[PDB]
Amino acid sequence: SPYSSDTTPCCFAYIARPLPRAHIKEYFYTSGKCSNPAVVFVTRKNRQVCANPEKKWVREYINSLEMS
Amino acid sequence: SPYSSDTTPCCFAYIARPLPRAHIKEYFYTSGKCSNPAVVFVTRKNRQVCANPEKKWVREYINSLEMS
Repeated sequence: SPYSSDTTPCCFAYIARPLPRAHIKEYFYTSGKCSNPAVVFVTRKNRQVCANPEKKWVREYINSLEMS
Repeated sequence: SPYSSDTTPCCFAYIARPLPRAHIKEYFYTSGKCSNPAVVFVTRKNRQVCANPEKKWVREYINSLEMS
């Protein structure tokens, strides 16, 4: 899927609270080019919830999460 | 849908060519907060195809398009 002139799945603001990996289901790091890099924890509802790339606990949940 | 810490449907680069309103089906202006405002013509395939907000012909297709 060559990205040229289309949409770009990214995040805007990061959640102000370490989403418990238990309530989260996964995480999707932004495409990597939208002035807002991060990791979108796709929780139970799986709403693409952002969580900030450098929020420390964020990476603690990324690795703790298993690529399903 | 209160947008706080989640994804943000936006566009990255604008298509370098006035998408013929005939091949387009609609257009979705970015959420309005991602350093990349524009109008993403959702054409036949409806891939969210950006087209730049100030590309002139872009607005000529936005109004020419009927909100279906």
